[PDB]
Amino acid sequence: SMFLPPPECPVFEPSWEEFADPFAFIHKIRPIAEQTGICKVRPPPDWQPPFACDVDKLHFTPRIQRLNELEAQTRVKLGGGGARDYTLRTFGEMADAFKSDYFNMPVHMVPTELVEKEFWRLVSTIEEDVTVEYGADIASKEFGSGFPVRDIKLSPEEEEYLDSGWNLNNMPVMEQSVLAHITADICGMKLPWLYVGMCFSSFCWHIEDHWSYSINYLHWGEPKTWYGVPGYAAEQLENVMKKLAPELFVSQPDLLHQLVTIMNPNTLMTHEVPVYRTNQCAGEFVITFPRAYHSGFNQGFNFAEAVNFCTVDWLPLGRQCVEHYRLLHRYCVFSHDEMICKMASKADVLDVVVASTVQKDMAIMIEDEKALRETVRKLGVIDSERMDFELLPDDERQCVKCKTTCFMSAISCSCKPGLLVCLHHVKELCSCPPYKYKLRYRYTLDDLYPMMNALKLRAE
Ligand SMILES: O=C1Nc2ccc(F)cc2[C@H]1O
Ligand SMILES: [Cl-]
Ligand SMILES: [Mn+2]
Ligand SMILES: [Mn+2]
Ligand SMILES: [Zn+2]
Repeated sequence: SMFLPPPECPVFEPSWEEFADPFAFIHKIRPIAEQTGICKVRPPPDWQPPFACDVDKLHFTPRIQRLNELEAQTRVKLGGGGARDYTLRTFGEMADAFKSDYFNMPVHMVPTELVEKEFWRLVSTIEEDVTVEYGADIASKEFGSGFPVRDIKLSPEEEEYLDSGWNLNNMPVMEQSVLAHITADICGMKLPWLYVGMCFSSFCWHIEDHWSYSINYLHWGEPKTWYGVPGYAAEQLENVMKKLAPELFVSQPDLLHQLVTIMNPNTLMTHEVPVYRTNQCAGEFVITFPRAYHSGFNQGFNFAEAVNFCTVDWLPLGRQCVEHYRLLHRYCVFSHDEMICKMASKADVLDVVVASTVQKDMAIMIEDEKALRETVRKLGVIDSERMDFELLPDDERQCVKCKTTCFMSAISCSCKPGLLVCLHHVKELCSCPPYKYKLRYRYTLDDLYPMMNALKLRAE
């Protein structure tokens, strides 16, 4: 045997009743699905959103992909990056001819088992040099969501699906999520991405920014094959990866140079990393859990739509993730503390389970901040001044040393205008004596305790 398929991940078939509320359902399956990292969700037979579009008027700029195991690729950036151009129809014609010519078979007579074995053969063989193309970008005027959105008059059926929880345009900005409260520009993370696939086009092993959840819907076409690893095994996987492809682990100059790669799940299984698989067919959802590594490839021409989200469950993990970024010197997409304080400042209109969970995260934030400020005072930093960090562009408030986005506090020095360090890296700013430094802070401890009290009242 040259490829042993991993065991299958969990598959859920909710009733209409269960399927009514997405967040309730995800909370239900969570103890099972978080053991496997990914899971598949089949909607009720009824639930059939209308996909409709003109294949001649949708155009997009294709990305090109070489298919070599352990070779470095860079995560897709929101920028089009292209002079070349396909309509959905001309891409479909390219994609079907490619698959048909590769196997000398009609496109739907190629078994999924065989495409999977062939994918892993061709990525491991050096002389084979297959390149494929694919589409990836957030919605725009030239290529929009596959779900119904408001604007054009809509049919009664379209109106049914316009407000669904499972309409992925809605899911980021619903109530039991926490990304919706963020006022910062985080386009890449709260807007759905649109993916046009062809045979063998693939996505490298990765986890979502800030260890968020994600959910992917296959609108139409041939299936999408997935591999997933549970969150508790993320560091095992990373150690296996570091050993075999250490170049992917050199320091990131920014978030547009994140390096990722294809790697055979059998390799992971040999090093005792648990891995699960699934084929996602048209009309099905795949959900990924916090810090669950995933990868996959398309069986043929298809169209998927995916979005990030964060439940109240995720809040403690969000804080651990930012700490982990600090240890690695990795850039943040947003400030976690800034998001917590924003929610606290809206305590009266918050859902009450949300208020209760924000309260507990804020209590940890405040006790850590108390300890850090005492430490830098003992270093001889005496002068201080309030500062509205949320007004600075992100690139003007990153720690010089660990790149974290400052919000609660930072240290500055008149000696190096415009530069900041977080309170973990006070000794990294410059060589002036500590009495020349200034502590810049968003809130006094006395501002903070009443903010947390408002949450306590709302939670009762
Ligand atoms: O379903 C997919 N996920 C994903 C992720 C990143 C990519 F560049 C491309 C894809 C799609 O094929
Ligand atoms: Cl190859
Ligand atoms: Mn993903
Ligand atoms: Mn350090
Ligand atoms: Zn720092």
